This record gives sequence, structure tokens and C-alpha cells, in this order.
Amino acid sequence: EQMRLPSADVYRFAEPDSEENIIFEGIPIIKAGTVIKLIERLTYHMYADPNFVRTFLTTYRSFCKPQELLSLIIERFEIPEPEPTEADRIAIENGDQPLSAELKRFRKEYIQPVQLRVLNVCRHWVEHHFYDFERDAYLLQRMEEFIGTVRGKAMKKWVESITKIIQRKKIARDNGPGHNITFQSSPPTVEWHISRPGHIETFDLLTLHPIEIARQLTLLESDLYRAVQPSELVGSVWTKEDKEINSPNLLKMIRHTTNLTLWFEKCIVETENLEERVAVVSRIIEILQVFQELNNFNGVLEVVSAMNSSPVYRLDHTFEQIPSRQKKILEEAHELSEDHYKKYLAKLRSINPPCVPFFGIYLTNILKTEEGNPEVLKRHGKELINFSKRRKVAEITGEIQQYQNQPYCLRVESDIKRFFENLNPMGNSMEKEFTDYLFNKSLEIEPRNPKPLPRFPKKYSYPLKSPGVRPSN
Ligand SMILES: Cc1c([C@@H](C)Nc2nc3c(c(=O)n2C2CC4(COC4)C2)CNCC3)cccc1C(F)(F)F
Repeated sequence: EQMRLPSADVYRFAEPDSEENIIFEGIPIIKAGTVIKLIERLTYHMYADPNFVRTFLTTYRSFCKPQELLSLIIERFEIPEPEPTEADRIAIENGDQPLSAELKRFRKEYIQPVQLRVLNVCRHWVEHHFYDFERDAYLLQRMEEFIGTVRGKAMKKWVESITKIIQRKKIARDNGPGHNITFQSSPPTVEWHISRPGHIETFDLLTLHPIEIARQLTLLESDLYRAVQPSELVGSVWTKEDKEINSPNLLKMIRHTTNLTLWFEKCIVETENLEERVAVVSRIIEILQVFQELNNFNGVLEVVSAMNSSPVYRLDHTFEQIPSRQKKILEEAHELSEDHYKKYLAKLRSINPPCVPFFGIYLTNILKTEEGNPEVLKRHGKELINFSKRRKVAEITGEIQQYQNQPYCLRVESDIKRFFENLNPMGNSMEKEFTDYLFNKSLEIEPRNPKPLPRFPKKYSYPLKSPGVRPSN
């Protein structure tokens, strides 16, 4: 009795499971499938599958376009009803209403179930991935068209649910971001050093207070971390040609990291006087120290990256003068990264909020997953989409997400914020050219051992003494 399901002449989502169309790894977990089998199982009539819905909608762009998805789920929804029996045909021939017994049960046990799973996909799509519709107005047109042409008593509650979500997201992106954290305790006083409040023209590494540099960079990096959406990381989309559209928050995070790291390097090697340069390196290790007190691991490893860089790491005469206890701070920070990040991961998972995780490790691990797993599995001459590959990426993005909920009890200083948002150490140079300049500047200020060490004039007119990293109170 196969003929209860609709035929392949009329419906593409009812062909049998085979080893040529679906591989699996309780609700079953799919390893690989054709897109039709993935859509079918996304909307399967016998059970709901919230883990697969979530993971599919996070990752589908690596195997299917949004417009193709919408077409496929609409096609999924439009199930053909079976032909009436000879007796039902006789009934309507006689002028009567037919009994319709199988038609009624097929509606109950197939059509309605599938259709409510399609509307659930729509709801999850608009609720958690509204960006696809912000990025494509015609996709939003199609969605609203499809949703307003869904008729029926059982469907209309969903149509409401979806329409109301679509209203909220349109209203929210019209309004923009707002202030949505009341401080749950009193934040500490903003710290100031040489630069006076408002006097932004004097803002620099040594002239702002090291505590406040570290706090304001932590607030900034916290917001950047929190703004990354999972799909920005799937498929390596931030390395592809449409990176600026598909990965905006991700690329903001990456470019911030690049600009802060290179700015630290620039501050160091452009201070040619040894003693001033020691005070600069020492101030950066103080900022590191405050990053670690805040559990901004992102900022700790940006300082580490700068201290391990080509231009900076070779500056033996500078590091000789750094106090032993600041050397120990810097050594411990480096040891976070050793052995595949062992101590980092242990500390991450044991602290209480708030923190900023190191973002670079997630990129590294996602790239390894992307490069170490095939896009397709071949079975019997057919290519199936490797869905396990996407699930493994989605699980890494879910680790990201678990820490995106950790606001700091720190007050924003708008001008210091803007100073760090507007860091541009490279200028109009390309990265490679800029880092070649940095390395050449390093060789100038501390030549390779056979050549002697010149002295260089001082460049800072204010005192080099730090105020330290203990706050007021
Ligand atoms: C501690 C320190 C650093 C840290 C960030 N780098 C560092 N530290 C350590 C290890 C290591 O391999 N590295 C560098 C060497 C590389 C490979 O080429 C760079 C990673 C190994 N285990 C013990 C700690 C940088 C500059 C000046 C110092 C200071 F002056 F304090 F000693």
C-alpha cells in the first residue's frame, strides 16, 4: 500500500529513502542528504525536529541559496491530494457529497503535519535569521506573499505568529539599537591620567589611563563579540567575495583585532628612544594585566600577538629592562596558548561572567573543520551534501553563542571608545607593506648584534611614569 504517499509525477518529497539519497549517523541524525531529502526531513510529518531546524537554518547557505530554500519549502507545502475512490467518484456523479475516507485521513496524517512544519521553519527563519530578508527585499516579498495566501483554521494562528515577528523585526531595524542595560551594581569611576576629559587630541597610549584603555577596549570587544551571528562563520563566507554582506560583524571583529595588534606594534617600534620604548612596552603589559583581571581573553592574546610579532619580539634591549614581574605576567599570558590552548580553555570554562573569549581560536577551528571535511559524500555515483560537516561547524558557533550574554559593569567613555574604534595604524598602506615597515623600523632602533646600538632622541614631553593599575578607592 505505497500509494498513500503522492507520486513522483506530482511531488518530489515522497520518494523512498535510499543509500543513494540519505545517510544517517530516538530522532535520527542525518549525516548527508540530497537537498530534497534534507528539506523533507526538515519538515518531516512523523516528529518535530528542533535541533535539525536550528542547525539547518544556521548552515543552509553553504549548500542552498535563500531564494532556492523558499522555493523548496513552498513546493514542500503544496502537497497533491489523492484522487477520490470509484465510490466517491460515483457519489459526486450522483450529485452527492463523497465519503472521502482516505482523503480525510491523508489530510490529517500527512498534509496538515507537513504544512505546520513548513510554517515552523518559516517562523524560525524570520525569528532567528531575519537578516536574510533584510539583505533581500524580494525574498521578504515572497515570504509575505506565501504567508498571506496560506488559508485555513489550523494555519491562521501560525500566519499570525509569523506576521507579528516580521512586524517586530521591521520595526526594530527601523528604530535601530538602543540602551538596554541598567547597571545592576555601581560601575567604577572612569580613570584619567595625563589626557584631560574631552581633550581627545591628546589621547594616546601613554596619556590615557591604562585601566581605562583596558576597560574601554573590553567594552568595545565585548560588543563586537556579541554582535557575531553564526551564519557569518559557516562555509568560510568571510573569506569569499560576498564577505562584506555575509560576514559584517565577523569582519568588524577581525579588523579590530588586526588594527589593535598593529597599533601596539606601531607604538613600540616608532618610539625609537630605548627608555621611552621600555615605558611603552611596560604600559602595554599593564593593559594586558587589566585585560586578565577583566577576563578579556581576547585582549590578552592581542597583546601576546603583538609581543610575539616579528618587529617586537626581537627587541632584546627593550625587554631586558622590563621588570621581572611584568615578564612573568607576559609569560603566563603566552602559556594560555600553549599545547593547543589547554590552559586558556580550562580557565574559560571555569570563570564566572563577564568575559570576552578569544575569538581567533574559533576561526582557526572552523577553518580546520571546513578544510578537513568534504563538501559532498559520494554514494553509488550520487553526491549528497555533507550535513555532518555543517553540524560540526554549527556546534562551534554554539560555543561562541554561550558567552554572548555577558555585559560588563563598566561605564562607556564615548570619546575613548571612538578613539579605539577609529584606530588606523596602517593608514592607506596595505598590511604586508605596513608590517615590512614595522620590521624595518625594528632593525633601525635595535640593529642586529654586530652593529652597535645608536641612541635616539626622546619624543614624549610628558612624564613616562605610569599611574599603575590599581583603581581609585
Ligand atoms: C614572555 C615574553 C613574550 C611571550 C609573549 N612569548 C613567549 N613566551 C613563552 C614562550 C614562547 O615561546 N614565547 C614566544 C617565543 C615565540 C616564538 O617566536 C616568538 C613565542 C614559551 N614558554 C614560556 C613563555 C614575548 C616577548 C617578550 C617576553 C618576555 F620579555 F617577557 F620574556
